[PDB]
Amino acid sequence: LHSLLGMAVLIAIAVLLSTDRKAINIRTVAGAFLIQVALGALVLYVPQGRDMLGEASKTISNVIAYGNNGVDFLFGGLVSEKMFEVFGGGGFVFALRVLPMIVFFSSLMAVLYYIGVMQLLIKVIGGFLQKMLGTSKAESMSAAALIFVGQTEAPLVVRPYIRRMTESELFAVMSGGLASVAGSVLAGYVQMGVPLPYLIAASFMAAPGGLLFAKLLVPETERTQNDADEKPTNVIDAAASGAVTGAQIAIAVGASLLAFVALIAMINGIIGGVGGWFGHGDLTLQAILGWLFSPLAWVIGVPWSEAGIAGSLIGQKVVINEFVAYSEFVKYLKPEAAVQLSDTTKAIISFALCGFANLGSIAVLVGGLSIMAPKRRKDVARLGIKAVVAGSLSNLMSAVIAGLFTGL
Amino acid sequence: VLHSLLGMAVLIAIAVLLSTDRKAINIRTVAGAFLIQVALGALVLYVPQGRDMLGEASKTISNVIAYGNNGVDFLFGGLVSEKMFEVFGGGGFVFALRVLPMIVFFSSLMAVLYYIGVMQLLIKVIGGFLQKMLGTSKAESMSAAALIFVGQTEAPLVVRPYIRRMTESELFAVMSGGLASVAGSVLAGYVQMGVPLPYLIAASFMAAPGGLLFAKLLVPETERTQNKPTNVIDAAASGAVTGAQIAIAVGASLLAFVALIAMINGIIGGVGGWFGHGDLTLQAILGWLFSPLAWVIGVPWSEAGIAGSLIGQKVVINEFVAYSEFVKYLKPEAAVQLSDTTKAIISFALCGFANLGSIAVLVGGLSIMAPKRRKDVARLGIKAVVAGSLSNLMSAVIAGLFTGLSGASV
Amino acid sequence: PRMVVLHSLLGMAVLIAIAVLLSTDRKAINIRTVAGAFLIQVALGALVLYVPQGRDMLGEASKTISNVIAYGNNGVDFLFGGLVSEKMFEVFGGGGFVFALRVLPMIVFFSSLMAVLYYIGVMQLLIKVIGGFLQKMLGTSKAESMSAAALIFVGQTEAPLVVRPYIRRMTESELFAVMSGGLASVAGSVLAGYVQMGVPLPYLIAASFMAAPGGLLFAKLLVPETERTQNDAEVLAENEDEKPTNVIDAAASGAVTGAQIAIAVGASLLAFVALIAMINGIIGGVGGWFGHGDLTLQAILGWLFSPLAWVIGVPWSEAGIAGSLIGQKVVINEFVAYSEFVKYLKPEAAVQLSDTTKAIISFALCGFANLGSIAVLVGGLSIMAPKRRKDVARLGIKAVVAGSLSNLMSAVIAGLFTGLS
Repeated sequence: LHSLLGMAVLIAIAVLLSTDRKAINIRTVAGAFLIQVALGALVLYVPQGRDMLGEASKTISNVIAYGNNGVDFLFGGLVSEKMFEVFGGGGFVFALRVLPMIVFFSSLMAVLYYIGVMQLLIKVIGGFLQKMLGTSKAESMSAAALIFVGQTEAPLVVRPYIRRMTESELFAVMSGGLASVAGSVLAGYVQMGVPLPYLIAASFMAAPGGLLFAKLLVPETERTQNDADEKPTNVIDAAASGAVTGAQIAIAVGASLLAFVALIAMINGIIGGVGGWFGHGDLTLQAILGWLFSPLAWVIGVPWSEAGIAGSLIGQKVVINEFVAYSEFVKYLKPEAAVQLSDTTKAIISFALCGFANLGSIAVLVGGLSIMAPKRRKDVARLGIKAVVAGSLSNLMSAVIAGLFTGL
Repeated sequence: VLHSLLGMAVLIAIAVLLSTDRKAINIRTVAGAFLIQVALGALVLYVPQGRDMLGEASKTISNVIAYGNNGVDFLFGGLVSEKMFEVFGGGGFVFALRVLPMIVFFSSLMAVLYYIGVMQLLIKVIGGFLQKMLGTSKAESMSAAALIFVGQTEAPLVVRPYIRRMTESELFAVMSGGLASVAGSVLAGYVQMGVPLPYLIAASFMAAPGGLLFAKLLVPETERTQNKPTNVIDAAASGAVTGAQIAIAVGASLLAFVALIAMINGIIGGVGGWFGHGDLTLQAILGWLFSPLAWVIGVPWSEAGIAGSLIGQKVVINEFVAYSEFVKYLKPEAAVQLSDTTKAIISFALCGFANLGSIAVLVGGLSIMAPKRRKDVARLGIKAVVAGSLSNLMSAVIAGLFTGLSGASV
Repeated sequence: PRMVVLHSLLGMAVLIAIAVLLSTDRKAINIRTVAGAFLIQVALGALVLYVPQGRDMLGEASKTISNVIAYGNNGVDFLFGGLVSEKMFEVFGGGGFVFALRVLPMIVFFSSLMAVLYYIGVMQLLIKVIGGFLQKMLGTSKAESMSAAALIFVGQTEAPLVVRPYIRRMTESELFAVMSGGLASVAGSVLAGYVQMGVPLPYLIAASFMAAPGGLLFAKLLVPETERTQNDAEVLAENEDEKPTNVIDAAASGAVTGAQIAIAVGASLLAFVALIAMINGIIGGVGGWFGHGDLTLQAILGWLFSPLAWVIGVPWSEAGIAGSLIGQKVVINEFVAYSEFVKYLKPEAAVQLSDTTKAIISFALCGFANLGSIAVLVGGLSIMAPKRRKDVARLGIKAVVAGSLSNLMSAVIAGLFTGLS
């Protein structure tokens, strides 16, 4: 049971990373953690919660299905099975397979707000969170939305509060957003791994976890209030509007992804460029990162042997989109691999890589969020990397909780 | 057939019913419009020389479009080639790659033409004819004359000086014809979708006097009226780009709408599943709803069941979703076979921008042009949609009349 | 080899002459500067295209850039999966090469990259150095120099931003020098695009490095300096903050920017090509009467610019073709030209082009000079200096001509040093 120990190590890291340890609201953070693990057992181990989890996952499976239908229309056969039949795994085309679902969830989002549904669920859940852990209404709203909808799409509803909110609340939105898995990305993994309820629970663990680590860094200052044109006439107006918005957002995202991935490749090339000089060549950044996160890899309860690979994967997770990490991941889960699953390590890696710690997500959030409040730009971007580490640790804590329920 | 005259009478009547002042109308005008519309109707769809001319037009335009697909073939490469069909079958047709680029191309082309001054001339002419026969103001005349060809963002270039000073009626006219017509872009799109071209052409020319018709029926004029690119290459570019962002917006819009409709039909499937309807679909509902109106226009009941659904999808969602479900029936492999006059009536009744979203579009864009009247715009609101819809409808009835009267085709 | 070099120098003399003919004031052309530029251009030509160390630097450059491009392609591979794989080649054949998917993304990438390298401060440095050299030898203004230097790497994508404080108040000759330098320049972004299209990389590199001083050359030949330059103590720069927050934000901003650029370019091409097919249709049809219905725009232009093509050293046999291509460059743009150029490169071609010609054309096509780029200048500069907008629009055509001539001279040089190797 290195799990609790691991948790301690994590929180220790937070403190080390924390700006102010004296301002920490324990009534907030401890409660958050508590809630996270509580929900964890709730959906997973004890109280037959896997049932409502199942109905949920089913429902959402149908959602993703619908989006997939629309896409099947717009892009025709390029998303069909024949692509696999010819190209194989490469037949899976992320651009077509995933990014449009941003448009879908954006539209759906707008629709619900026109209906008043998201209003309700956000009001309720955010109400609860704010009640127990005492964080401000806004950040609660955001973290609430993050469960259902995606990080990309989330900031659309915090806009009246953005110019208003403090450094702290802002950083909370940033972090929670990063750690969140919903909407686009959810469907994304479903297209590949498809472990629906795992990702579900990952979301429900992510949001308050984000809240947790966000308050372990920039806990509190002052307070905030609500501040009130072009508004949707009918449901269709909404649908189309949110669709377009989501579209150009998606384009942005794509460009970003291409960029960063390519850049990291460039960095490999750099590393090799120095190494072959230095006589010691053929060195991969992947291995470097492996060594780097290795202790951390072990701490969470991953056996050493497996911890090497795991650490590599996590390095990739931070500096590259989670999907690449996933690629080499299943490259390990495929047979003929010296590494084993251990029937724990697999699970604990899985949850860990669910979120977005990728720098690309910084760029996205910080960018758009800057567009909504250009005066806060410098502030936002200052906190990007911190936020990465935070959300990272959120997914990681979720993974530790998984490690807990691995045994029996 | 008398049934047609029934349709006409009914529609016109409905227009009258909604009028602000029924006694304020100018008979010379509205009857002028009606008479002109049906005149064109016969002219293109009845007389042999007419259908010949129309056919030649269709060929020419199709050659244009062909050039478009040539450029397309360049950009996306073999992804549009034949090999795709061999591989994916009917799924080898990729809506995005096949269609939207034509929005691009035509946007560019139209920019070019508007620059060179061709459209200037044509708009001048047709506008002239209209104000001559209908006694419409030069502003609204040129407007309706223009809305045939151009559209989307480039459409209100000619009306922009008048708008702020433009009357309540003429405004609603621009609104109306704005909705009734279609841009050349989305038109070509439709062609690529497999939609019959000639009928599209005819409808496009029918819109303007139809638009003016119902505009004047609903809101007559009680008050008196009045009265940048460098070189060609650049113009072509700007047109292409503008068209591109338009295309993107369209694609996203369609994806959204489709997926949503699927989701909703999921829900309704659930609800009606209580009574034992798993076949319950919003489609079927809408069809059941407009079925009477679907019949009035001259569609046989058996086929009116579907016609209602399609027209419905036009109204509540859009034209693209509609045509997308319509073209399934035109394919040879299609189970259900349809009457020719049905194909006609539908194809015409579906040509127009009249829908719910177009409201928002008008409001926003025109507000950007003349925000002072934005209140007036929203105030009018759906009345415009009604007008355009009815224009498309009357046109469709005419179509059914003559196509049913002689031969037509597929 | 006698007639080779003779004809080359002849061409040089021709271009320069035509320049002087169109000059505003024939008098007061500072020779030190113009001949300096000329000699620098031909110098670099001698460097990369002839002497071994030159080709060492150039070869190494090409390799490096190629690797960068490979990284970008790794990114592309990420997004579009199998659609970029070899399967598309084997299944779809030549049609398996998808322009949109295999080119524009590179524009995205290099946009990001150049943004980063600009952020870290590398570009500012290189610019400052090279422009230092240029202002030193040529005696031109600091502004002009910095501009022409910056445009070797970042083209119309990002504003030069080095001249932002200088633009408003700079003179006609400086303005026109920036304009010209712009049109002759090639963005780093659009470069890789050219590359993937099958265009030879080294020639591109060389073309750009040659381009900057060439732009300066014909700028000064057309519009000599009749007035005082600016002193850096005379200026308020402003322009605080704006786009980049940090290296991340940099890579992103560059990414998105490059994206919408790429889209714009895509639609641009779609339209242009289709329109060309259309016009060729018309010309064919009408031409059916006089007996040639195979007549095209390509053919006409080739039948037009042929003499010039000969002048720069292209043989008469290949003249019509070369002139065709360059024609398309002038009246439309570069992407179109290269698009039909590469068809002569593949070994399966129905036509064999001499190495010398291949080089010549390869260079003569490198630049943004066209009739379509004017507006870009106009607007882009108008934002920075609205009062000068009229002055800009006055100079557009002339600038087109300048950059054109720059590219031409560079091509000539190439043609000389190829026969010498």
